[PDB]
Amino acid sequence: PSRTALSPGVLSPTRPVPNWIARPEYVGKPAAQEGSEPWVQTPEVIEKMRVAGRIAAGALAEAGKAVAPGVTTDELDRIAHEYLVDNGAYPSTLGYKGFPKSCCTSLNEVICHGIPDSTVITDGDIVNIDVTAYIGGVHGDTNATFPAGDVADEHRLLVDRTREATMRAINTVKPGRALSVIGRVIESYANRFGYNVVRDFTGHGIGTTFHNGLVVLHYDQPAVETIMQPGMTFTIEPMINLGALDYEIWDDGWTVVTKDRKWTAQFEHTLLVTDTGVEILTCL
Ligand SMILES: O=C(O)c1ccc(-c2ccccc2Cl)o1
Ligand SMILES: O=C(O)c1ccc(-c2ccccc2Cl)o1
Ligand SMILES: [Mn+2]
Ligand SMILES: [Mn+2]
Repeated sequence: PSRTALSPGVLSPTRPVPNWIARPEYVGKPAAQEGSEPWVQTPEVIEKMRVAGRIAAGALAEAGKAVAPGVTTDELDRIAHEYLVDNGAYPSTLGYKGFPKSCCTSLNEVICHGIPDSTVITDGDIVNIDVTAYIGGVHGDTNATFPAGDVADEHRLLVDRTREATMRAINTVKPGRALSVIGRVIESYANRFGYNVVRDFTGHGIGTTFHNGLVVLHYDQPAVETIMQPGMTFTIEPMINLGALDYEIWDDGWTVVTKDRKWTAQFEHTLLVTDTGVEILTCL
């Protein structure tokens, strides 16, 4: 057997960031200034996104190394937060639309936007950690689902196959191809196993802003005409459900859970379209 349905815990105090680490403009505001930015980035922007992406990838891998039964999701946030701040990066989620922590930690039936807190990870859990770094005036965004202890076969396979769906979609990225191929490839692969790809959350353009108005769907919709062009930067980040897509949001206003409490998994990279293919910006 795996654990029972989760419930919310208590948050630790807000974690401080030294003042010399520049804040994104939305910290201390209720909304963000984003959604109308260009989709192709300039070379200077891309070079700063490589640095933000590598720092985000390091924070994700250090917090993912700590996933084990007995560890709290708050402890993963401490690790991610400190890694970012020691690298002179601001954690982009902290204060984004009022989100209270430096990463999102989404176990088991939590689709996304789980809030690090007193929740204890236990054997059989799958733990998505999602971290974004703002440094050099740009963002870098990555997430991965990590197993805790011995995970049941149905949940292990969901994680491995989500990871594979994400990588197969990244390996389609090429100038001249339709953006819609990413969702065609993810949903065709998911559907081989009878999984359902979440539709109401998507990937996005990213650059000087977190969510720049470019939308990357992870389901099949070939009517989108957007073409991948050199210098475009965006995420591929499918959330894949064992059960139905219906979902609810907890009273905290953030945590998104499957209504049937069946488990879900997600992986994410920030990508650059190159002249030949793709470059993953969120690698170690
Ligand atoms: O794009 C992401 O990878 C992501 C993870 C969390 C969020 C997010 C979206 C909307 C409101 C707040 C938050 Cl933290 O966005
Ligand atoms: O373990 C690996 O080698 C592997 C393949 C894909 C990923 C991964 C890591 C971080 C975020 C996204 C993805 Cl797809 O990690
Ligand atoms: Mn993310
Ligand atoms: Mn993202």
